[PDB]
Amino acid sequence: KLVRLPGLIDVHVHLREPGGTHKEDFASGTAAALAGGITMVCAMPNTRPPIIDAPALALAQKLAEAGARCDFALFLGASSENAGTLGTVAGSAAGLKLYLNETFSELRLDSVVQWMEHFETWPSHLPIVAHAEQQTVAAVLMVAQLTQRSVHICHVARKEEILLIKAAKARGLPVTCEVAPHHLFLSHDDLERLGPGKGEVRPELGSRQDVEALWENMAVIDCFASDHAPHTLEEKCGSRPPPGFPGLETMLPLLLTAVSEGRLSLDDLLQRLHHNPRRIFHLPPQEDTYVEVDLEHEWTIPSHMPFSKAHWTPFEGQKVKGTVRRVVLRGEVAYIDGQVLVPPGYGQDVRKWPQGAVPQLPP
Amino acid sequence: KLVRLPGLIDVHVHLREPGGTHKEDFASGTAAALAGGITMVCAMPNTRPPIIDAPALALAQKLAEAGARCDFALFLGASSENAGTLGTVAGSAAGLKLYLNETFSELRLDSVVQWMEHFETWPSHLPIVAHAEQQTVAAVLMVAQLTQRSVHICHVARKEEILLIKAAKARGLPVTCEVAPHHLFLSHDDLERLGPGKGEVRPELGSRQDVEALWENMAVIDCFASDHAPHTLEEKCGSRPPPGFPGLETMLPLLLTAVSEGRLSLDDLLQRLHHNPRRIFHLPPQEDTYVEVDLEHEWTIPSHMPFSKAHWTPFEGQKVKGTVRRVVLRGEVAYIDGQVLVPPGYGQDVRKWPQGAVPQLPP
Ligand SMILES: O=C(O)c1[nH]c(=O)[nH]c(=O)c1F
Ligand SMILES: O=C(O)c1[nH]c(=O)[nH]c(=O)c1F
Ligand SMILES: [Zn+2]
Ligand SMILES: [Zn+2]
Ligand SMILES: [Zn+2]
Ligand SMILES: [Zn+2]
Ligand SMILES: [Zn+2]
Ligand SMILES: [Zn+2]
Repeated sequence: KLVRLPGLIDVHVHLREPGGTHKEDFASGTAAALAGGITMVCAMPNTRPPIIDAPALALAQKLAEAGARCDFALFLGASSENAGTLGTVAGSAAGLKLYLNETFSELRLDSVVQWMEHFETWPSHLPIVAHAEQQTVAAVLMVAQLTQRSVHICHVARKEEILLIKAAKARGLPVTCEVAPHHLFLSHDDLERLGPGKGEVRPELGSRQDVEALWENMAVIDCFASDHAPHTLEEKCGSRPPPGFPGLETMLPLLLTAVSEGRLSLDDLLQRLHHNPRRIFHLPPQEDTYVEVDLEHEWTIPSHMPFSKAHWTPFEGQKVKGTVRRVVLRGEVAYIDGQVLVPPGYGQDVRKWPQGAVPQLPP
Repeated sequence: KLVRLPGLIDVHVHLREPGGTHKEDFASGTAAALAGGITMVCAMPNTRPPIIDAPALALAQKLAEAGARCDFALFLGASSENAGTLGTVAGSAAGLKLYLNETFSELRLDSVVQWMEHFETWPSHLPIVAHAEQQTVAAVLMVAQLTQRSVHICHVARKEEILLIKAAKARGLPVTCEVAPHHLFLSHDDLERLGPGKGEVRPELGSRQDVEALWENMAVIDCFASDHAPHTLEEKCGSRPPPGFPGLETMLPLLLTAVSEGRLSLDDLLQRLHHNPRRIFHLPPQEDTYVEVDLEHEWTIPSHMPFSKAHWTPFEGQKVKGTVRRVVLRGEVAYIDGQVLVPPGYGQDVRKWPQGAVPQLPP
């Protein structure tokens, strides 16, 4: 017996196009998404060129429309020059992304005052998400309060961070957050196996106590999102390993295994991969869209999953229970048992759908 | 004609006793204070051993009572073990000091949750001050709001920081701050002259734009405080230079020069070296205490000032106008024209005076 799930949403993926297409592109990354039971993705802006102005967004929209196999929305990225310049295109994006820790020069913000300027100028009804680690979580929460609006914290990875967010929620502050599978299923204990290159990710892998704390505070976690961050094995194993793990094809099987073990319920999972992403990012429903999974099938994660161009996975060797058998997207069979059956270009920009615009008060 | 000033207060000094007495001790540091027109100092807890428990505070109190030539209060320091343990001695301290950036292991806090624990456990009516740079200012402000209390930010050194504090004040948040003379009178432009060892300080010297921003936002600055942080020249010029400048003997002459140039008023100076320190730290008046200064005398800062054991100064070569001529402390001549005339042990712990206890609601 298969279980029918709604179309799942991953609000944090790096699809590398334009400019890093040896690592992934829209066509390969969305194939990976479909194989992982994901029917809608939100793509991050740290491409080359980065999506930090209207022309770069226009290019990205066309590349995505031509290459995506599932539906999508594209983030804009905050820079040190673009506050106050994104108003005309803001509503067409998934949201605004702030890189508040390590990143490349084009997306670096040198001062908290620049964070404030973005919070003040970005339209108040549209999402803002932040890469914010450790004390940076508290700092960006302060900026959000000074500017009287909400913020969403990406990939919470530490006991310190989830407890801070928990305290903020207890005070009624408008903050939401997401957690990535590697911060729930890997830890320092895995670094010996992974090695120093493969093991590089930001936020870094946590201690057993960090992992435990995330599970214990599941009530505080609004969304799961992969932070799919593909790089090739050559890059990961080289002299300057870039941070990041591929994760679209492994996320749902890992979480289904946890459901099967009673670590969280099926509903807990669907709140975090469907309902909460929809409501935080104002993402529209997908008509005639669903995922069929087999919860009984036991398998071992191989050295690489079929679709991502990363061609490696840090979860190699983990035993899982649960598999995606079929995906239907807008009334077409998109995936069955290892075969993707919708072409590049089948996917659409959900922000262009009437039901995908974020509601706002008139001027 | 001399101008009579009230007894000035420096709320941020490192007097190095116990454990670093080759750099300074209570007797030498308070001699330096008196020579700088300061009659009351608040001493930081990063001594060896650090002042992080009741026994260390008891030792420090006796060393200060025996060695101090001016009056004083002693900070307690926050550690990763002492939250919830300082209640019985808290009221006897100047306040609680949090080192939120670089420091030695005993005072290191590894998580924002530890900051929260201190804000929750330290008595709500007593001062908390923080070494908090750049985004750490925003982070500690968030913790203060979550716990519904005030915080004082030490040595604000950057445009970024003073503008964040300005924004917080505009929102009615209970935050105050201090600025050190080196962040008003030195900048990157001075690093060539100082060299990489002498130039080491935390917070680091700022750009011309940082310095300009502090002056332009003088209204945001509640206090001046030296961050007197003495180290010997051997240490500063060695292979592992410790951060810090001596500053007690140079602070007032630098600021008097600025007053003479119309950069701030005499009142602006006295708010920041007398009234605001009193009211933020609940420090008592000193009876029969005053400082006489000569505002006309032009001199050049030498390679070392007479009293601090640091025996060097980063202000060497600067031209100043204004000199301390006489200090009277509690009815005794304490300093005249280069001679200290009160012995070690003349100074008293102001928190033991009836008028020096911080008022609180009964239990
Ligand atoms: O794009 C990436 O590879 C990347 N990888 C990471 O591990 N963290 C990031 O914040 C990121 F932007
Ligand atoms: O004690 C010191 O020397 C010291 N020196 C600095 O330059 N900054 C500090 O925060 C500090 F504690
Ligand atoms: Zn990130
Ligand atoms: Zn995210
Ligand atoms: Zn990411
Ligand atoms: Zn400091
Ligand atoms: Zn201070
Ligand atoms: Zn200090």
